[PDB]
Amino acid sequence: AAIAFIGLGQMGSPMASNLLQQGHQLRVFDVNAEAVRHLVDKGATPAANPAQAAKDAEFIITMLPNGDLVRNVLFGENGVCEGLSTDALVIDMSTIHPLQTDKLIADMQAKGFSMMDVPVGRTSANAITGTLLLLAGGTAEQVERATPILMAMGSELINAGGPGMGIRVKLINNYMSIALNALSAEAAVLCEALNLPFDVAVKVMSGTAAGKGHFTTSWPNKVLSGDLSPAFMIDLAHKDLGIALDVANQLHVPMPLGAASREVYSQARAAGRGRQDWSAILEQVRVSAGMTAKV
Amino acid sequence: AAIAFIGLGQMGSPMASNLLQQGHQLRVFDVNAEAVRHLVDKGATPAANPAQAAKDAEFIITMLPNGDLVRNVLFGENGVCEGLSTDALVIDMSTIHPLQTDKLIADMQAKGFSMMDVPVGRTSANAITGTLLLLAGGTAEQVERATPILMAMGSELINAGGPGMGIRVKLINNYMSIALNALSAEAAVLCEALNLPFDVAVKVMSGTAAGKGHFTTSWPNKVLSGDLSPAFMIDLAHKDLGIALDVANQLHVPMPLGAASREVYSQARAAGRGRQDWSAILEQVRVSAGMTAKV
Amino acid sequence: AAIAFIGLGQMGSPMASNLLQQGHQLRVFDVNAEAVRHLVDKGATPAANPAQAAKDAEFIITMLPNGDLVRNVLFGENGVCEGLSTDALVIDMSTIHPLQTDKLIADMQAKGFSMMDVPVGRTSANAITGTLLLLAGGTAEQVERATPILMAMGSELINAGGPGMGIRVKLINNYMSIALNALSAEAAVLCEALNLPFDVAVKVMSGTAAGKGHFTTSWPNKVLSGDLSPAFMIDLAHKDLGIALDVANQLHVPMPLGAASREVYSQARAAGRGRQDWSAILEQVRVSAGMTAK
Amino acid sequence: AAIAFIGLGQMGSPMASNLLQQGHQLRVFDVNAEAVRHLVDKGATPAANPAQAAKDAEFIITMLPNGDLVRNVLFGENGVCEGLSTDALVIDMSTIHPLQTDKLIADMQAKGFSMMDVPVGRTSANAITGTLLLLAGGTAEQVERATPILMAMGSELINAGGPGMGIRVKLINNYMSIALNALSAEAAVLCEALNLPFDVAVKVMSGTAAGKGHFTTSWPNKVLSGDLSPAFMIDLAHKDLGIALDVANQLHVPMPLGAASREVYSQARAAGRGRQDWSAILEQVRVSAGMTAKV
Repeated sequence: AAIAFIGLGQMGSPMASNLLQQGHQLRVFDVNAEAVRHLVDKGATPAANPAQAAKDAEFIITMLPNGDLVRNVLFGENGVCEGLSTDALVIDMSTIHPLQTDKLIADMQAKGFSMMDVPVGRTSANAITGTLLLLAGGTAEQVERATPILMAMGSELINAGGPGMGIRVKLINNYMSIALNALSAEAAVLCEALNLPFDVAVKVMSGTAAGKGHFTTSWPNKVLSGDLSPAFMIDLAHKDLGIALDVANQLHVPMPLGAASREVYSQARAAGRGRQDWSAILEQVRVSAGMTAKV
Repeated sequence: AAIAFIGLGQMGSPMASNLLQQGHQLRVFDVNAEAVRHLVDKGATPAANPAQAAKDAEFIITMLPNGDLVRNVLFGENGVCEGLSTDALVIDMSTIHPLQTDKLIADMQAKGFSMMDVPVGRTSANAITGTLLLLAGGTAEQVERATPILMAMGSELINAGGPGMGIRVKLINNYMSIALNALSAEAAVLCEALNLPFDVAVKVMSGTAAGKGHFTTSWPNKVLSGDLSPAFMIDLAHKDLGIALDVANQLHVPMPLGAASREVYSQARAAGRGRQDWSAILEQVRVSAGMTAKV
Repeated sequence: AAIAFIGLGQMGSPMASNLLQQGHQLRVFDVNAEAVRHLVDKGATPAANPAQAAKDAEFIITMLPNGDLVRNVLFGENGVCEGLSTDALVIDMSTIHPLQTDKLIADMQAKGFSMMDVPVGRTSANAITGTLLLLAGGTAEQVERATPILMAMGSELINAGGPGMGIRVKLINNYMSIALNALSAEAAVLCEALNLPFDVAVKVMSGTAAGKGHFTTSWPNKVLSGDLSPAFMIDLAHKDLGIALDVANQLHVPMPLGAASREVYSQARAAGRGRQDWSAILEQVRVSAGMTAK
Repeated sequence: AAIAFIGLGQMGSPMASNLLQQGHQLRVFDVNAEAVRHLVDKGATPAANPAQAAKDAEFIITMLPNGDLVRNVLFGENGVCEGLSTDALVIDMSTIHPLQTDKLIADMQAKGFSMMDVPVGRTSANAITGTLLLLAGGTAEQVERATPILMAMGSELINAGGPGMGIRVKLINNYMSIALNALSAEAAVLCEALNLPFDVAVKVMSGTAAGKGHFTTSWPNKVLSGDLSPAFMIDLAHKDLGIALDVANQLHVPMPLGAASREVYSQARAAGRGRQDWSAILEQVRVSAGMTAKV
């Protein structure tokens, strides 16, 4: 197919490279002329701007650092919209604000253009080997049309379930992993301060929610089944957090996420949940967010 | 064997019950006379106080709510120490402050008595079926001697690798799981606010550090190998957290752990780590705790 | 003077109203037709868009909700720049991102136009009576030129000392007051949970840094003089926070700012500051922010 | 008067010294022999233990680091209670847990002894000059009886309004001042990172709640009068916090208290308070603590 590829960064370059290997004709653009030259050496045609990249393209892929740059490439001076056919499909593979993705898709549809969000999981090493995780937003029809192109860049495609759902699931995933890293560090540094070999902690945690997560362990048969009868009471969880923070403060291990988490359990106790299962923290956060209680 | 069991609460009662089933002779004590009566009906001998429970016992188990109650049962009026043989082994299976465990073990050794820490993972349902996770502190010799008794109450034993290491690994495990629950709730409620079905997010997160944890995914070949060359740069992780918090604040989903986590990544960027792998957050927290940089 | 006023919200409407009262000729624009009509009834000339508002104006005031809207009104379709004289002075009185203010001022200077930041302190009640606090950014020349106009809308002018310094001081002020409100609430609710009448706590706190602030009490003769010898050691402050959080957690009073503050003191103790004066927390935060130690 | 003084630390030594200057006869005790020697040189009589210090004393003052040490000095081996007259008055000037103060006062009353809590504000420099703030707990009768003694050590007495109210107001004061210091540092460092001279910020803040506090400015005529009609809406305050956090994160100034504060305003918005006065944050925190809404 005729493809325009805008954004030849650490992810974009290997993604574009895999499309060339699968026999697509690429017109490429990036602000960095050396990055363009590298794709031209692999068989891409250079374009002077996004509009020229888009001219006669069936698929327009953007892979850019943020939503302001995506908007500028699509709607700015010499933007994709100046070169775009109404039969073409724009695929934004960028990680940007989901409400910016919604507004770009709406603004494209107002001009008779089709756009879908397919951000990716895994890092540039996986981009090189075409083993990215494709988080495919867009309509079922758009995902079906894009899939042959997308499978050149990734090895696994997840149906995110609609326009803007790809960037939403990417954002939930990255929010959880990035925050989890800071909490993981607190546990590991407290472990070191207590002179406990980390491998012993990892062995224990690999067998509990500590290492496996709550989503598929503690939650399914309790809060997610509407059952808050306790396996492990909020009062006990709150007590154990207080012990961890007592130790951390005696050993000068700063634990901001632990300190914040205890005040969440304290709010749950103030709301009368002390004898509920620890999975009831999900319902407490829903109520704090103004949502209707499910249990 | 001849066993004393002190503490017949939601965990202790079924633990004591399993020891009776395996043919041990138990002398039991608790402040609740009905809890004692229930074990006496199953063939336990009652004790008037901990000293009487301990008399002629080879193994003395405590399962109590906190370190002050363990100290009072061991060292107080009619305490275990008044009835204890120097050949006997005290096993505290309580979840208490680890520096309190160390001081109890030291105070016992000063009187020529042997004591180890074997707190347990999993909840009272597992206590009933003898499927607790045994977190065995103590010397190699103590863990070897206690193992046949402990396997009556649990189905898996982890050798924590020394006196006080059992209570340490229990505290690290519970700190991590209890705080993780609060973070998991933030991610799940943001997911709901963005109209993304939870199961779709869990399917994606099950394949990344979000669902699998950093301990065995992102950390081993980076920070834990002394390599902070980036797979995923701190600058990008910090930017994505900012987007998550922007969305949460627009949708009034309070995310205190996320908000705290972004200020940790901000401090990492201030310390010059913006171009390092996200696993460098472990080193940042070590430095914040006054530890010497490893990388 | 000939003034354009863009933004007739809860602050903008009474500010524009005070300029009319002091005899200025105003050309007004807002997207809300009722807000424009209210100013027209007081003697303003309506303009169809920002460009037309700016035409023949000596001073162009913007009072808008955020920096994206200020940029759109200045640089967008029918924007101020299409009607602006190089002799005119643009005054943004909005509370927006300070780095956006810097970029707007620079973008205006690149087109030969003059722009200054004069955000305002105090509320719409003060906007009605012309008793706002004027937080005047801009060059000394711009502040001098604007002052006669600004004194129609405010009763007190602070010269913030340069382009972008007005929005900076407004942001520092509001950051501190808005966050302080959340901490004040934690202290007041813990007070109630301990069955202590609030008036007793306020009487005590009015005599200490609790009620008077650290900026002019504990800091000047210690950290701000480069003296970290202790009047009140970080170790003691950290211990007392632990007691407060123990009580709050027993009484189920959630104290997230207190919980966060103890982990800041914990980091100071990790950095070897436990025997330093509590004012050394400022130096700890500077180091955490990557600044050169004092 | 005949006074026993137990605790000759950085605060206790100068407090005892001022009682000597005002012509009282002191029996002093501390485990630190250098501190005792210094007071003996100023005319104090040394005592071997608290019981001997208390013998024939009308007033017994304790100034100790924590509630366990106060309990040990009053009720332990050779404790004050062994030397105490029922006509004497015990004054604990320590900063300890208020529920420990309550239990000490109750335990003393059970033995027919009278005890009040009079902790102090201001630092050791003020202790030297007798210019401490006296935070007088106790009954009206106890405060009246103690006042002549207390005015030797402090220049201002506040009647806290009952037994245990002195330690409560000391804890509220120190909680607020100690946490405020950390918030003050965030504002001052953000100021420096923006290249704004700090003196300009202090001049502005001295005229607003930023420098004067909310307790006597924004609160009295709004939330404390049951009026949540907005002078400054929660929505606007929340927006401005988001701008401050955006700037802090771009300039890598870590602002954990600011980050936490924005999630409190976010919870207020979730509870429907966005168009309420910012003083409604007090009501939000009361509701989060399980208290009945007032307004």
